[PDB]
Amino acid sequence: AKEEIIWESLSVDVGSQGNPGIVEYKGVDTKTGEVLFEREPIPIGTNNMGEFLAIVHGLRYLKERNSRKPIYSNSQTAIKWVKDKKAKSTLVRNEETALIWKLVDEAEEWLNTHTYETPILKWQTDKWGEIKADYGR
Amino acid sequence: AKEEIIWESLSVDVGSQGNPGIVEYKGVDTKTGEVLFEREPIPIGTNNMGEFLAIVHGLRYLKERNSRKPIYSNSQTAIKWVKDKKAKSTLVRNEETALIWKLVDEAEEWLNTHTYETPILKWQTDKWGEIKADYGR
DNA sequence: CGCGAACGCG
DNA sequence: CGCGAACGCG
Repeated sequence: AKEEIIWESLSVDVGSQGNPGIVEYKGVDTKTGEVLFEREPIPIGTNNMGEFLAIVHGLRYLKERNSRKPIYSNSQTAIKWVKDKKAKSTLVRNEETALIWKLVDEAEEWLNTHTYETPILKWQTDKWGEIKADYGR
Repeated sequence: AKEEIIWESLSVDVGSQGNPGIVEYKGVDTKTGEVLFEREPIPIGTNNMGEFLAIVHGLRYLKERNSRKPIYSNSQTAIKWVKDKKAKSTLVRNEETALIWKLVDEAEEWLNTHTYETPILKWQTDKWGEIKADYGR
């Protein structure tokens, strides 16, 4: 069904700046923009770990709800990480990063222990504007 | 002393092709081309590990001999690895790669346990022709 | 600015 | 061919 954007979907995005640094994420209804989940800032993470977590949160939220809506992300790498079931982060493992790493590790565990059919789709910023979940400037 | 090439030097190079695969290296007098050391093929290694080993061999040979000749390599990465005292190879550690990894590990150990002043210089192929130590096509 | 995906040489 | 160095996004 050749319609560009699937509006009945979930858009997820990460909020950063200084990287590694504080990270937060959320999931919004693409069509309506309403926020369907959000994670308060985590003092130390990376953009890509935050976005990885946002997509796996998204999967788990939709799964809970039985819903067939796809998820959109503008991140080539977080999408790849989810599809690979492996978050290939370079972030050091130490006391300050323990929390983000625990969440990422558990997110990976989730992926490798559950089935899902949610399409994870690349949001095309250069044609469709900012992702609705953008924090972000 | 602005003379382009230092002919009274040692040129080192690796022989490959299929990578990872069989690797060998040698050290030659740059001016004369005479081979001053050579390592018989190692069934499994990488180009960059082979060249790393060639440079550290070169350092140890010259050091033995008290000699002030520099060493030339055409490899940006092996030169960086030696200068960093860390061979950042992606080669898997398994039974078939154990030997090359043992040699690399011991080469690193050498570097971090000995002093040397041998300049390690980048051979400029695009201006000075093939490195004399080239196997290599 | 960093995070990560994506030329020479043999 | 692989080995390794060296754009979008927030």
